Amino acid sequence: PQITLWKRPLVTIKIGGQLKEALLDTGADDTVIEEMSLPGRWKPKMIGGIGGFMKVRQYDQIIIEIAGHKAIGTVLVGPTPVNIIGRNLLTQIGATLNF
Amino acid sequence: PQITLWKRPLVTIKIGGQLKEALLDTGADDTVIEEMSLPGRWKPKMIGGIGGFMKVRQYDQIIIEIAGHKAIGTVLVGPTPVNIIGRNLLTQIGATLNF
Ligand SMILES: CC(C)CN(C[C@@H](O)[C@H](Cc1ccccc1)NC(=O)O[C@H]1CCOC1)S(=O)(=O)c1ccc(N)cc1
Ligand SMILES: [Cl-]
Ligand SMILES: [Cl-]
Ligand SMILES: [Cl-]
Ligand code: NA
Repeated sequence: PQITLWKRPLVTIKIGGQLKEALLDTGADDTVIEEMSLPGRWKPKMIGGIGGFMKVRQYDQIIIEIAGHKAIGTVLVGPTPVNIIGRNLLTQIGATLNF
Repeated sequence: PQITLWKRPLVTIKIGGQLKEALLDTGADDTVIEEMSLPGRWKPKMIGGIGGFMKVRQYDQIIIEIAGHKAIGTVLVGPTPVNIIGRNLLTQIGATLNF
């Protein structure tokens, strides 16, 4: 698709068999999901945003579908205000910004 | 242009006579610039994201040139570590996210 930006660019994602809403965020280096169960071991990571830094759980090689496009990569889990799809997975679904 | 997302999507902007580097950010509702003076009236606002909230000054009807494209709208000013062009101005330059 071609998504305009008059409203938030919200899409459906599928992760761990569950459907969730997430924001396509070109200003986010990384993908961050609200609290949920994911398989495997996690690693620590600190990420920075508008309010400061915060700690998250880093899970690697997680299968995730984004607006129907399949991705497999790193998902951060933590107390984010909205689910965020960042550049690490936007590149995998072939997303570009155009003007 | 078409901008890929392997790297942060940074462009040059001109605001208040000043050249700055800014991130094209589909996850940001409004444009947020590092501390600088701007003309006219302002009112305070709180914006939220990763790490919590930041207090900003909201200036309306400000012109920015974004990669050569003029746009007018609200600009938030505060202690952001990165200048952010949000949806309110991305729409005006006809930016879309494509995949
Ligand atoms: C969290 C989203 C919903 C909203 N933010 C935009 C995001 O693109 C934000 C932009 C940013 C980059 C670097 C440092 C500081 C901020 N990146 C972000 O947090 O990257 C983290 C998440 C994972 O990867 C790393 S915002 O900055 O809070 C914000 C909120 C309101 C307005 N009006 C403007 C900006
Ligand atoms: Cl990844
Ligand atoms: Cl505006
Ligand atoms: Cl349009
Ligand atoms: Na004004």
